[PDB]
Amino acid sequence: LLVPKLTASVTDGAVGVTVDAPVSVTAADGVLAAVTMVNDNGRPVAGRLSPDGLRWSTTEQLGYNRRYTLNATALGLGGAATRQLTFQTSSPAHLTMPYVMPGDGEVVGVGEPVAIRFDENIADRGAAEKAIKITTNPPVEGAFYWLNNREVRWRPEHFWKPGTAVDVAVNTYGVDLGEGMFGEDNVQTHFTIGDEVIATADDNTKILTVRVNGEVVKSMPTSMGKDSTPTANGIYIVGSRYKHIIMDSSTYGVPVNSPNGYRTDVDWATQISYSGVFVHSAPWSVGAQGHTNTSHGCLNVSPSNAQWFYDHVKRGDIVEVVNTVGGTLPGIDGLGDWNIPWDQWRAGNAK
Ligand SMILES: C[C@@H]1[C@H]([C@H](C=O)[C@@H](C)O)N=C(C(=O)O)[C@@H]1SCC(=O)OC1CCCCC1
Repeated sequence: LLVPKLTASVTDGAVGVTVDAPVSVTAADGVLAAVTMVNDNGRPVAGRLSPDGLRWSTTEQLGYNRRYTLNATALGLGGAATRQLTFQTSSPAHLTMPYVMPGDGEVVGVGEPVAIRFDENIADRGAAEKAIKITTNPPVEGAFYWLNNREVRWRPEHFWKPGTAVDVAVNTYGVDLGEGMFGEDNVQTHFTIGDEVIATADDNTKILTVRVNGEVVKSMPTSMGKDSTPTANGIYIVGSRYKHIIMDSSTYGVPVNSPNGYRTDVDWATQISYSGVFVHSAPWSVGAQGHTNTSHGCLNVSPSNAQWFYDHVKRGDIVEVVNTVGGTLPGIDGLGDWNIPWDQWRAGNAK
C-alpha cells in the first residue's frame, strides 16, 4: 500500500508568491482530510475542497505583503501525510488601478477602441498587454497600441462590424507591471457595436453629411476652422456629448486671456477630439455655415442640427474631415486612433 502524497502550488519558504492565481493543494493515493490557510496573525483564508476530496483551493483574493501558512493532511488506505508550508506574497512598491472605456453594457459606434487607462506610468507595457484578455464575436484580429505612458488602446484593422460583441478582462491584480508596480485590482467590461454611423465634413462643400449604414440621413451646413486655425483633416472618434458645456481653452492648453484663448458656454456639443474639436450649436455663424470657415477649429452647425447630432450620434461613431487646409489629426490625440496606419498600429509600441 502507498502513503498519500501532498502537492501544493506553493513551496515552503517561497517569497514573492504572486497573487494573480489561487493557491491549491492536491492529494494523491488518498484524499484531503484537513486543509487550512491562515495569514500572519491567525485569520483563516476562504477555501473550498472538491467533492472527490482530491483538490483544495483558495476562493477569495489573496493579499499583497502577507505571510501565509498552509496546513494539510491527506489520508489513504496506506496511511497519512501532513505538511506545513509558509510563504510570502509579492511586496509592491506601488499599486496602479486600471480604468476601462467604454462602459459596461454600452452600445457604441464602429470606431470605438478598447481603452485601458492606468493611474500610474507603466514600466512594463508588455506585462500589461499580456494581462488584458479581449474576446470578440465574431472574432476579429486586433492589436494593442499605447497613446501615452498610461493608456493603451486595442482595435481591429478596420471599423468594427455592427453586431459585434466585445469583452475586456483586465486581469492585472497580482501582476508585476514593472519597477515594483502591481495591479490594484482586476476590472472588466463588455460592450456591443451598433449601427455604422459616419459623418463626413467636406471643406469643398462645407456640409457635414451623416450616413447611417451607408444612407444619407442628414446634411448639415457647417463652418469649420478659419484658415489661421483650421480643422485638421482625418478620422475622428465621437466621444462624450453635452446638452451644454463651458469651453475653456486652458483645458486644451491655451490661457483664456491669451490671443487664441477663450471661455464660452455652448449648446449641444459632441466632442470629437481630445484637442478640443466639438460639433456644437453656433447661432452666431448660421450665416457662414455652408459658405465660409469662421471657427477656432470646431464644426459649427445650427442649433437644431447640433441637437440632432447630440440625439442621433453616439460614442464611437465616426466623423471624417476632408479637404481642409489643415494637417491631419494626430494618431495619439485621444480620439485619433484610426489615423495611425494599420502596419504601425499592429506592430505596437510595447518597448
Ligand atoms: C472657442 C469656442 C469653440 C472652440 C472650437 O472651435 C473650442 C471647443 O476649442 N468654438 C467656437 C466657435 O464658435 O468657433 C468658440 S469661440 C469663443 C468665443 O469667444 O466665443 C464667442 C465667439 C463668437 C460670438 C459668440 C461666442
